[PDB]
Amino acid sequence: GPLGSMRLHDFVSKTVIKPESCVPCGKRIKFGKLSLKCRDCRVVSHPECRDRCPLPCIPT
Ligand SMILES: [Zn+2]
Ligand SMILES: [Zn+2]
Repeated sequence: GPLGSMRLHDFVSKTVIKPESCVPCGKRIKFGKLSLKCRDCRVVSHPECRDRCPLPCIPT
């Protein structure tokens, strides 16, 4: 089977300043903690929950 690809997120490191909820695990990302936020969509997550973020990335 040949190689097809899926749109991945473009994660940038952002410090949590507002109330945030991790998309994969549903839990809150606490103040001052590092979070991964997609440049293209609304997806935000814990650094450790990164691989479980819903695919493909659909820019918002
Ligand atoms: Zn995305
Ligand atoms: Zn999480």
